[PDB]
Amino acid sequence: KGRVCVTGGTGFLGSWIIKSLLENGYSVNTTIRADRDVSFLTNLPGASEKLHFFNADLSNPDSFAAAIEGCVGIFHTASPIEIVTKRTVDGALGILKACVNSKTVKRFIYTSSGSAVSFNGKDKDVLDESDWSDVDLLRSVKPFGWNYAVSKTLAEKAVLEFGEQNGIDVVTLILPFIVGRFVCPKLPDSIEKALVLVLGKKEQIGVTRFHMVHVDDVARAHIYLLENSVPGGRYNCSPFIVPIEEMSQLLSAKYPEYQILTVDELKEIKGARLPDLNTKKLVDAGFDFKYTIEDMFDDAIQCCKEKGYL
Repeated sequence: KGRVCVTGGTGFLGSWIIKSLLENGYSVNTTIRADRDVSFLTNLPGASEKLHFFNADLSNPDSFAAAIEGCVGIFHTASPIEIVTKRTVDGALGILKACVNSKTVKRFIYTSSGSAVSFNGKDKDVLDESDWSDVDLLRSVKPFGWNYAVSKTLAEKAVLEFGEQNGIDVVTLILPFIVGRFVCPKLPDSIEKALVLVLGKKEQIGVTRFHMVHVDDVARAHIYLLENSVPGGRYNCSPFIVPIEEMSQLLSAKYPEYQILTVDELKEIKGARLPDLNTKKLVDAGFDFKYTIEDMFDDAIQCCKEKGYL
């Protein structure tokens, strides 16, 4: 169905997207972050004939020339981590600049984050694509995770602006906690946090209401937006909003083998109640989510058990 260039190939999301692309008939070009061993990628079905690796540096557009040559799509899932701002903007724009005047790329999809919309200074429990985090507020108030939030906010804004000024069909996906099975060598942070009730202790509880999405639905959304000419722009991809209390009820019933804090034990639990990132825009565009909240937790749990994290 064509060749797609995926950055951050060895990362949790990037590697899953490569797996998905290969399963769906696409060929894949990928750039990765140095740490050695990409066996978990080269062993993926179809990789020995359709997966190709390329050296590149996020800040040098020309270093991406070969990697995007002949590609129908570019999925930019990688990030670098006045000087910090430069590294952030340069890393987000590097491969996008390389895409200028491409004779084949039909869609450039940038991976964003809920951190780019959740720190807006207002107490709104439901957000949409018009909402943005306040960088000035983040830098002055400095809430937990402000550095990452500033990075994501500035990067997404730069991508949208550059795309508009250079006629590139850009789509950005605002992603919440991404959870599911994984093929990468380390336990993804988002999964470790999402499984706090079965993997961690009460002392590790921070977030008490999670916006979430199944990793395979994220891969499916990328392919959908690449194949369907719906409007470019921002799209929340966050079908679930899960209070930790509901999380407890679900996990306690489905996994009685684990010692899980009960709703009663969670009473008056203090923490961050994240906003629901309304995903109506993406659904209105025709995309259909395939997985349920139960599927998401089960895939993550079974994968963790298989790999020794549970």
